[PDB]
Amino acid sequence: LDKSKVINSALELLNEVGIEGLTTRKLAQKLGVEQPTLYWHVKNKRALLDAMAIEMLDRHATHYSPLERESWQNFLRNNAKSMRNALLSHRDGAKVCLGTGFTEQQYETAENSLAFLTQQGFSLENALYAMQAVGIYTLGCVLLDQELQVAKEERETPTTDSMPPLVRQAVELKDHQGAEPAFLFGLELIIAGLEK
Amino acid sequence: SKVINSALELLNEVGIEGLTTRKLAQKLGVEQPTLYWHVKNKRALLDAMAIEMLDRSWQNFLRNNAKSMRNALLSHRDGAKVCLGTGFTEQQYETAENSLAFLTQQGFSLENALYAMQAVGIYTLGCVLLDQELQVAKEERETPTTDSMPPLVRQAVELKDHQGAEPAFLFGLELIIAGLEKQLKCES
Ligand SMILES: CCOc1nc(NC)nc(NC(=O)NS(=O)(=O)c2ccccc2C(=O)OC)n1
Ligand SMILES: CCOc1nc(NC)nc(NC(=O)NS(=O)(=O)c2ccccc2C(=O)OC)n1
Repeated sequence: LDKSKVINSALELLNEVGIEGLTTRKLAQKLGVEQPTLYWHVKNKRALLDAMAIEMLDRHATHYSPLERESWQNFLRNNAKSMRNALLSHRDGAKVCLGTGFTEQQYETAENSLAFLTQQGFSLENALYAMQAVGIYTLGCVLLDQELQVAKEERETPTTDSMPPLVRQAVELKDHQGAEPAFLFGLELIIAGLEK
Repeated sequence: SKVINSALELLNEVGIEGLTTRKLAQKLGVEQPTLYWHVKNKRALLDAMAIEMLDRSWQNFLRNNAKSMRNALLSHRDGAKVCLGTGFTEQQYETAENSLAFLTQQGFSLENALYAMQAVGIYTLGCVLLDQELQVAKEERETPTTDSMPPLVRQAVELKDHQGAEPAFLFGLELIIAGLEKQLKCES
């Protein structure tokens, strides 16, 4: 068994049953092998999520060097949008990818993101803090979105006379404008802050 | 109310995924049916815990709200996961209107009041989710050896593992507040 098959199968299985439902019983069933073969090539669930995480992110990343022109603003801006699509590409993607940024498998990506940023003048400390901020905001909005959809089912439909006025004008607004304008609004905030 | 204080300590004992109304009653003593009168399901339970956690110059308003949210979510296990997406639940109508009210007072459009509060909120929440996740996961993951890291990684990881989290949080926090000063000063 090659690592590649193990992980593509784990992803198909992630869509089917979710991060919580991802057992070694089921992954083996899918790969058509006995479980000791699987424990031969993956230990704990955490090693599996780490490899899924970088595959997920890899699929959505451009495999070119940057343009040579590019500004740090655009580089952060596409990085953010690329990450968003990766997180939205699979059930529970955000839950998978949280905390993977400085695992072994993203040492390559992180070195290149740090390099570019210092390339364009960021001290090492501002690059770290810039990437992390942009990283977690993106992952956060995707988590929040998942939740609002799952939660609206488990709570009584709300009455719009019981709201105060500004809160009504506001509920309606979020509902109507959807998910993405919020995300891009925050991403533009962080980048403007960075211009300094 | 003592319903809730109880629920809070069951959280720290057993974490959000072990928190069930079965286990709450079993621990309260009462039977299930006495408890539904207080709390209908696991969601409403969470909704009621969330205000308990959070209760207990426009720039400085956003900053203190932020720091205050953070302290609340860090006070209890999976605090961040309890509170996510509770901002416009019934129990928070009062807090919200207030913040929306005061923010429009100072020449924020309501539309930007909303995207202001909500950006600061999901970033603060996310920092705490992140912190809470790195703790659990360092149990499950091999010691990273620094000679297997590339150079700029080594620097960044040394730094992080020395300066802690608050700096990272406050820095991002300032990039938002700073970017809002620059959004208000590009409309009026
Ligand atoms: C050594 C402590 O510093 C540390 N260690 C780890 N893992 C050991 N992970 C992080 N950060 C993140 O994983 N952040 S993240 O928002 O959730 C993210 C997810 C996916 C891809 C990138 C990021 C990201 O933005 O990476 C900055 N930080
Ligand atoms: C029109 C539905 O929109 C909607 N509805 C709900 N509940 C119905 N909650 C949200 N947002 C959040 O809960 N965001 S939050 O980051 O997790 C947060 C947590 C705790 C306290 C505040 C916030 C926050 O900053 O609220 C602005 N949004």
